[PDB]
Amino acid sequence: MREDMKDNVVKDKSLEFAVRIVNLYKFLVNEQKEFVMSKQILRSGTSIGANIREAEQAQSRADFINKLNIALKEANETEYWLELLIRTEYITREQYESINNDSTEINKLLISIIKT
Amino acid sequence: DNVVKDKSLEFAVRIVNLYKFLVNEQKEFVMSKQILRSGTSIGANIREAEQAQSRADFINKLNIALKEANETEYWLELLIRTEYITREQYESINNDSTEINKLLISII
Amino acid sequence: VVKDKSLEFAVRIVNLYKFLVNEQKEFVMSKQILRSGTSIGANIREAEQAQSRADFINKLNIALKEANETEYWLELLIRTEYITREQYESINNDSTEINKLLISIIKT
Amino acid sequence: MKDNVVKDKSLEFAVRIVNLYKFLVNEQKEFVMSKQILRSGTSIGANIREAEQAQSRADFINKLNIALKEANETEYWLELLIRTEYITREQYESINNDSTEINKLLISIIKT
Amino acid sequence: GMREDMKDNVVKDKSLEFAVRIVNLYKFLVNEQKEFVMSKQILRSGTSIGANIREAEQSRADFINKLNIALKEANETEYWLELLIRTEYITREQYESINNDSTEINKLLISIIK
Ligand SMILES: [Ca+2]
Ligand SMILES: [Ca+2]
Ligand SMILES: [Ca+2]
Ligand SMILES: [Cl-]
Ligand SMILES: [Cl-]
Repeated sequence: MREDMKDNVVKDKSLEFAVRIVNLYKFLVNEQKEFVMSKQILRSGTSIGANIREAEQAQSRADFINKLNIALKEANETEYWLELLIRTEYITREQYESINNDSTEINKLLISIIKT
Repeated sequence: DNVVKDKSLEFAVRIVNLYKFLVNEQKEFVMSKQILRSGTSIGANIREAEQAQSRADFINKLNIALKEANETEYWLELLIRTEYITREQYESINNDSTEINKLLISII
Repeated sequence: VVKDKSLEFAVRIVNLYKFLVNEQKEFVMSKQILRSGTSIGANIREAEQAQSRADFINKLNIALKEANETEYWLELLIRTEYITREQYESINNDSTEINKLLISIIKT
Repeated sequence: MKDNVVKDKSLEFAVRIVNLYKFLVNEQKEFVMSKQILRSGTSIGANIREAEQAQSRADFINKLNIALKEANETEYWLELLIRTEYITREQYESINNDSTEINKLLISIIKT
Repeated sequence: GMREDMKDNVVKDKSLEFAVRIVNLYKFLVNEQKEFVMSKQILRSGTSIGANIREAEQSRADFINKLNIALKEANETEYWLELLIRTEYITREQYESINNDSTEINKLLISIIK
């Protein structure tokens, strides 16, 4: 993808992802009656976009990169919770692959920006 | 200082009213609770700032208020993208949030 | 004196929490005030066990901070009709009594 | 022997606290003070365990001080529970006796 | 011992596997033993360990802080295991197996931190 766009695209992807994470939370709580892992991943999964939003408001490029690094942290924690959820049969392989692929797409873009 | 005190409490009230709409009418229970916390915590941190015993503490709490404001703005973006609120609701609340941000930044 | 008042106050906050959750279906501000309101007495107890005057005063200042936070939530709760004016004034009078007694210990 | 004694006593007290939690939730339908004392009451032993695994003296004393804080917090919730009549005077004295026994052991060790 | 530079890689892997075991212990406790208190607590502490280890992947200070949180949660988990064996909700076999896995994580974290 065009290098200039990477930040604008990762913002939009993170908002779409937050919405998917909200839906996953509802699924886990309402259908699977799972209250512990669900709360953890609701937080980490929606915090990716929140930190990207802080990054966009940075007063320095330093602060920008740092906020993106916190977004990356949150993406990685979310990936941990997703892996735990598939291994313990709270989500199907289809659910896992779909959501995890969106997560890892965000990882890739954040790393590019950070490393760019 | 008095002004952002009043405005942040008034803003907390509006967030509660938005929360009531979301739970009672839209039957939305996840994002509503998130914005309820972040949006009412802005005034909580401002009040803590008012009572601070040092300048660093004062600025530190006002910075936390600004972080809660940005979180609140984030949840509002998600609520309009997902069509749980109207553009009118979004603009009205965001106008009030912007006013508080400007005040905090001026003070900080 | 303030010790006993803070324990009685913690009981009122526990019962307010139960009212907010079970009757008003409110889970977020209720959680905040449960914490702040019961933390007052917990910190006053910690104060009594402090090994220095500085640590004694620090713990009482934290209790005072928690009292102030409590009062913010109470104000928001009456403004948003989760509690009556009568409930607010009763509970707030008790909370602010604790501010006064703490300040007298710390500063006089 | 205070080290081994406070370990044993804190584990027994933790079990008492789990049983108090069950009583409060199942019989008394009390979900708020119960949750708080479950945390504090079991945190005493948890912190004693961390103290035992401490790599330094500062870490050791820190963790025992946290245990003592958690013992004092447990006694605070116990006071709230007797005040609201969720436990009897006898129940209160019995559980409080065990908590204060731990307080004294912890202080003794910290002051060594 | 293993190479120092592999301890972080291994503790990451082991903590995920351990979180899986803890979830399975939770399911056993609630479904088979009808135990609802310690099970919920250990679920939280035991799954949190690997989450904090993942976070440490993203300052030396902050790195050490996160790993110390993971270590605290490992110890909390090990305390709940102690309570579970003391109260006879798990066998000595289950206790030793799960505890050994948990304490292998403690050892790796301590070494990485020091
Ligand atoms: Ca761009
Ligand atoms: Ca306006
Ligand atoms: Ca490595
Ligand atoms: Cl919902
Ligand atoms: Cl049970």
